[PDB]
Amino acid sequence: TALFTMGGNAEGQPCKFPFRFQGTSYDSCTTEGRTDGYRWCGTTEDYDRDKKYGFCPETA
Repeated sequence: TALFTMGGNAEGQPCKFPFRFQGTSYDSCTTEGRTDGYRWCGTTEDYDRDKKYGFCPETA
């Protein structure tokens, strides 16, 4: 699927790859920090700085 926020908080922006989080670069959906089942993506170059994200497809 393509990436949309759809639950996400990043002002309607689609996922940004590669996004930096925990000083580590991610080019795919992560589950770090979510114990609710959902997988998220950063929506900027650096998530650590910005703190705006989107949702990603679970079971991927």
